[PDB]
Amino acid sequence: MPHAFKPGDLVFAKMKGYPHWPARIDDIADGAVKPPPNKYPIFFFGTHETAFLGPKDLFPYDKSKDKYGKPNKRKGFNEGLWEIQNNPHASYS
Repeated sequence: MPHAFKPGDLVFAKMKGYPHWPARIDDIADGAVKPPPNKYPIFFFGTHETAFLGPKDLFPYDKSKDKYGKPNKRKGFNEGLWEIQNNPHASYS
């Protein structure tokens, strides 16, 4: 059975106006700004952007890759697909 989301989990993350996007749940670094309650820090592959999202916007990667893991015209998306598949846990600092 599923657990709660934890840092390291790979997802497709949905934001208004964007396709479901390859992403991961990030750790909060010591001394770094925490997310609001019930939100997780989402790191977006390819763009390397962070946003704060709740579970309704987070789709587990394995279950969803067949639907959402296809090339997309949007800036950074295809890079993002490579990242999530090839080195999802690397530093992209």
